[PDB]
Amino acid sequence: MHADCAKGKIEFSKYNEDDTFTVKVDGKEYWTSRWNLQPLLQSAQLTGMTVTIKSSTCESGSGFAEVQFNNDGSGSGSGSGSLKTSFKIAFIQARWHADIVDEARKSFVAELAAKTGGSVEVEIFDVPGAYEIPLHAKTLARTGRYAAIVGAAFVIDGGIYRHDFVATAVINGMMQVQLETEVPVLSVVLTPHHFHESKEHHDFFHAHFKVKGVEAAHAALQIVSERSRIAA
Amino acid sequence: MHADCAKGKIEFSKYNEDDTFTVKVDGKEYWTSRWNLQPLLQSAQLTGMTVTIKSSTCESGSGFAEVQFNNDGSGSGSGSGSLKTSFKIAFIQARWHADIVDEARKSFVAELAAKTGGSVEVEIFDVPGAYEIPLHAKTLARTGRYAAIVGAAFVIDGGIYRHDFVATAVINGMMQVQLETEVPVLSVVLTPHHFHESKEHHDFFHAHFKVKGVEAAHAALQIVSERSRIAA
Amino acid sequence: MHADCAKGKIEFSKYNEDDTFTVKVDGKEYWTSRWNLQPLLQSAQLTGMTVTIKSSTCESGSGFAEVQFNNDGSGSGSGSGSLKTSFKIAFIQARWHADIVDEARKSFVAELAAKTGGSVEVEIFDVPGAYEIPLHAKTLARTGRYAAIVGAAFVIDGGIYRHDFVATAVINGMMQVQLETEVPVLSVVLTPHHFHESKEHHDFFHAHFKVKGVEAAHAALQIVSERSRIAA
Amino acid sequence: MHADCAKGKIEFSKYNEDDTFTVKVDGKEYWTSRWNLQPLLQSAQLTGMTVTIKSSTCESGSGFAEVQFNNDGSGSGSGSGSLKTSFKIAFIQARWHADIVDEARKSFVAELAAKTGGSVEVEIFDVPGAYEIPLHAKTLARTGRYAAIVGAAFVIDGGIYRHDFVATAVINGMMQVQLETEVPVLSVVLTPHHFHESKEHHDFFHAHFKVKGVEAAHAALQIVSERSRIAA
Amino acid sequence: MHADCAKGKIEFSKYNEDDTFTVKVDGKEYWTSRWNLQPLLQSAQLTGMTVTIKSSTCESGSGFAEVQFNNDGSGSGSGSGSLKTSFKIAFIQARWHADIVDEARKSFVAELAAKTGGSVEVEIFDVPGAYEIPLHAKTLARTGRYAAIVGAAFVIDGGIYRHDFVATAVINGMMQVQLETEVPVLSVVLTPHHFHESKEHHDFFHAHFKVKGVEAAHAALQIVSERSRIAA
Repeated sequence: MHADCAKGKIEFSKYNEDDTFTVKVDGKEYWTSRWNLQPLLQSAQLTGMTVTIKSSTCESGSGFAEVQFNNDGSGSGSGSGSLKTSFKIAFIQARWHADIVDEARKSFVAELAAKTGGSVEVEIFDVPGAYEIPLHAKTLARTGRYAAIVGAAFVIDGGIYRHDFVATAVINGMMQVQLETEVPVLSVVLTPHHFHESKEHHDFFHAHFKVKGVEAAHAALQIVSERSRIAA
Repeated sequence: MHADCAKGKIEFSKYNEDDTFTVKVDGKEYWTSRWNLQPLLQSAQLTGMTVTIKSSTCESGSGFAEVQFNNDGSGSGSGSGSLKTSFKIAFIQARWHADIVDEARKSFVAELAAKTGGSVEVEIFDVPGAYEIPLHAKTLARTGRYAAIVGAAFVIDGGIYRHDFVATAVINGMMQVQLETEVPVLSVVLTPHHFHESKEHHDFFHAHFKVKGVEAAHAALQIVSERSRIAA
Repeated sequence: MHADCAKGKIEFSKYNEDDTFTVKVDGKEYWTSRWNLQPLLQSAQLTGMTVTIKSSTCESGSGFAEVQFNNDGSGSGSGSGSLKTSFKIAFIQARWHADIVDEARKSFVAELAAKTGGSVEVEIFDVPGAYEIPLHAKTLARTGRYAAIVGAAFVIDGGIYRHDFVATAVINGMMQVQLETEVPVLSVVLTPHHFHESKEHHDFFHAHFKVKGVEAAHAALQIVSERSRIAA
Repeated sequence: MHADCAKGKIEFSKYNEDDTFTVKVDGKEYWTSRWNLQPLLQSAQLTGMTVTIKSSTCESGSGFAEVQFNNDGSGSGSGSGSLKTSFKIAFIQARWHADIVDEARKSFVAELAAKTGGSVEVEIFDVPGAYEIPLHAKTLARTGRYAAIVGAAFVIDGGIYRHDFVATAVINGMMQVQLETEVPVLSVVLTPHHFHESKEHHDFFHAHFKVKGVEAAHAALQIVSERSRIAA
Repeated sequence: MHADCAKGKIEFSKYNEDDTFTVKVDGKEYWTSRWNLQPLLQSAQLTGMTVTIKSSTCESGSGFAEVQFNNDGSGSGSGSGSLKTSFKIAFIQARWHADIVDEARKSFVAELAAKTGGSVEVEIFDVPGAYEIPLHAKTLARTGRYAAIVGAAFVIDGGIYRHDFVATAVINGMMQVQLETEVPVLSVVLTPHHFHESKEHHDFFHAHFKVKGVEAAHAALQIVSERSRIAA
C-alpha cells in the first residue's frame, strides 16, 4: 500500500504562477503540476473533504501525483460512533441546582464503571443553564469521538416567571440535534410538578435523581449496543 | 446490458501515478486510464452514487472503460418501499411498561398473519424508551427495505415529573422523520388521561392495547396499498 | 422548431467504452459521440434534469447532437398549478368518523360543481386517519397536477387517551408541507370542544360539516384565483 | 462600460447541431460558438442565475462572446429590500371578521401617509383566512420589491371547535417564513380571551384594532430603518 | 509570502471578448487570460467564497495568474467568534416596557465592565418588540464579529389578547437561530405569572431584572469561555 505522506483536510490551496497547485495537508505543504488535478483539488477543498497526499518524497514542498479519496473525504464526518465495546459518552450538565445534577452524574458514572469496568469513558462538560445544552450537544456530536450524549438539568418553576417555554425549547432542540447529527442524545432534563424548597422536596429529589442516573446509564448502554447491532 | 463485473458504491477512489483512477466497487478494485472518466468518477464518488462496472475482464485490478448510471446511482436511496403484496414492516417498541406494548405487538403480528398469511413479514426492534424512537425510525427508513414503520410506547404521567414534553417531542419527531424519508410511520404511542397503577387500569389497558394493535395493523395495510396505488 | 424525438427524464445513462453517454429519454435509448456532451449529460442526470433528444433520426439507438434545457429541466417540478379556470383539487379524507367527513366532501363537491360547472375537477383520496394526511399531501403536491389540496378529518377526544398531540402534529405538518411544496393546503380537520356520542352531537355535526364543506370550497376557489393573479 | 443587449434569466438553453449554444435572455435568443462558454452557460442555467448577453450586435440570433456574472446572478434574489426612504409594504389581511381588520388596515395606511407623506407605498392583498397568510407572505417575500410584510387577522374561538391549533400554526409559520426569506414580517394576528358577539365586544374591538394599526405602522417603520442601518 | 494585491469576495465577474476573465476583488478589478482559471473563478463566484488576487502588479486592470483559496473562501463565514479574552457581545433589547429592560441592560454592562475591565465590549441594538428579535439575532450572527448574542424583552399578558403564542414563537425561533448559525444566544425574555400594573409589580420587577442582568452576564462569560475551551 502506498506511503501516506500526510492525511487530512486541505488547510489552504495556493495556485502558484508556475502552473503548480500547492495544497497544505496535515500541516505539510504539497504542490502538483498536473493540470487535471487542479480542478479536482479545488472541488476537494470546497467540498470539505480530506485528501491524502502520496509521493515518493514526503518532505515539505515536494511534488506529488498520487492521491486517494475514500468517500468524499472525512471533513466534519467520521463521527456517529467510535467503536463497539470501547467508546465514549459526553455528559453535559447544567450548573443551576448543581446539588442534584451532581447526584445524577455520580450515579451515572458509578453504574457505568460497575458494569463496563473501564470499557466506557465519560467526559463531563459544564454549562451555565438548561438553555445552553442543545448547541453544546450539537458541537460535541459533529466533532465525532462520541457514541452517545447525555444532557442533565433540573428545570424549576420559581413562582415568578413561567418555565415551560424553556423546557419545551430544550427538549425539542435536543431531539432536533439528535436527528440532525445521527448521534443518540438521552434526556435527563426533568421538570417536577411542584418544588417549593421546603427541604422535603430537597431531600426527595436527591435520591430520585440518584435513581434516574442509573436508569439513564442502562438506557445509554442498551441503545448504543442496539444501534451498533442494526448497522451490520 | 454489458457484463456487470460489480455494482455498488465506490468504496475508495485512488488515482495512481500512472494516470489510472482505481475505484473499488462491490469489494472489487477497478481502474481506468481514461482522462474523461476521472472527473466523472470523482463526481460519482462525491455525490454518493453507485456505479456499475462493465468490462470483458471482471478480475481484480482489471481495467474498464464502460459504466452505466441509472439515476444518480443508488447510495442511501432505493428505499421508500420494497414490493407490492410482498414487503416488510419494522415494529419499534419501547421497553417501558413492556407488559402492554407486548399485547399490542402480539395483536399486530397475529392480525397481519391472519390476513396476509405470510405476504408481510414483521421485524421487531427494541428500544429503551419513547424518546429513542424517532432516530431508530429514521435509520430504518433510510436503510430501505421497509414500506412502513410502526412505533409503540406507553407514556405515563408518574405523578412526580411532567410527561407532556417528551410525548410532544416524540410525536413531532416521528412526523418529521416520516416527512423527511417519505416512508409512512404509524403512531401507537398513547398517553392515557389517568393511570394510578391500581390493577383496574392495568387490567383495562391490556385489552385496549390488544384492540389498538389490530387497528394499527389494518391502518398499515391500507396505507401501504394506497401509497402503492397512487404512485402508478 | 426542431423535432422532439423524445422528451423526459433520463431513465438510465450508459457511458460505454465507446465514450458515448447512451441515454434513455421517454422510453427511447439515444447515444451521442460528443465528448463535451458527456459531462453535460451526467450533470443533467445527477441534477434530475429532463432533456429533449433532438436528431434527424428519432428511432432507438440513433445518434444525436442537439438538446435543449429550458430551465433546469422538469424533474419533480412543473407543479404548484395546472392552468387558470381549469385545474384540479385533491380531497384527502380520513376514514375515522366517515359519516361526517362524507357530508363535508359532498358539500364541497356540490358547491364546486354549482359555481364552476365542470371547470374544476375534484379527486378523492382515502386515508386511514388524520396522522396520515401530511405525507399524502406532500406526495400529491410534489407530483404536480394540482393547484390546491384539501384535507378533512374529525379528531375526537375519546375519553381514554389524550388527542391534542396528534392534532397539533397534523396541523403543523400540513403547514410545513404547504410551505415546502408551494401548493396551498386548506385545513378542514376540526377538533370539537365536546363530543360524547349522544346522537345530539351526531345530529349537530352532520349539518355543521355540511356548512364547513361549502366554506372550504369558497376559500379554495378564492385562494387559487388570488395566487394565480399575483404571479403575473 | 459594455452595452447590455439583454439582461435576465436564461429562458431556455438550446445546443444546436452546429456547435452553438443558443440561450434566450430577457426575451431575446442569443447563441455562442465558444466551447468553454457552453459548460459555463449550463452551470448558470442550472444555478438559477441571470446573465447579461453582451455583443456588438444586439439583434435576435446574433452571436456573442462577452457575458458578466455579478454575484451568482439575480434569479429569485435581489429581494430583502427595495431602497432606503422609498420602499413598499405588503399588507395581507384575512376576510374572516372583515369589519375589524378593515379598521386596522385603515389606521395603518393613514398613519403611514401621515408620517412618510408618500415615501412609503402600501399594497393590499386579500386572503380567505388566517391559515393562508404564511404562504402568501413567503411568495411576496421571495418576489422581492418589499422591505416588510404585515399580516392581519382576527382568530376567534367560536365555541364549537378549538382555535389554538390554527393560531399556533400561523404564528410559527410566519416566524419561519421571516427567518427563511430574511424579510421582516410583523404580526397583527390577535386572539382575544373572550368574544361572544354581544355588540359590546364588537364596539370595543373596532377601536382596539384602530389603535393596533398605528402601533404596527410605527413598529414597521422603525424596524425597516434599523435593519437598513445595521447593514452598512 | 506572496503579496496580497486584494483580498475579498468577487464583486463582479466579466468575461471580456479577448479571452480574459475580469474579476473585481476588494474594490479592485483584475483580469486573467488563463483558460483553466475561468471555470475556477466561476465556481469561486457561485460558491460565495473570497479569493485573493496575487500578481507582481497590484494596480487596477492588471493581469494576474496566482490566487489562493484557504478553505472555500470566507464569504458569510469567519463568524462564530472573534478572539479569546477579547470579543464582542450584541445586546438586542425590545422597546416595549423599556423601563425594565433598561435596568437589565445596565446591570449586564456594569457587571461586564467590573469583571473584564474593557476586555469585552457590548453593543446595544434596539428593536420594536419581542417578535423582531430572532431575525435581528440571525443577521448579527451571520455577519460575524460576535461571540455571543443576548436578547432581552418583557412579554406581558395585557388582559385582552393571549400572549403565549408570541412568547413560544420567540423562544423557539431564538433557539433555531442559535442552532443554525452556531453562535450562542442567551435568553433574557421573561414572562411573569401576573402583572396588573399596580406599581407593586412595577417596583418588584425593576430589582428582579437588575438581578437577571448580572445572572445573564455571568452565564454569557462562562459559555463563551467553555466553547472556546472545547474547540482546541
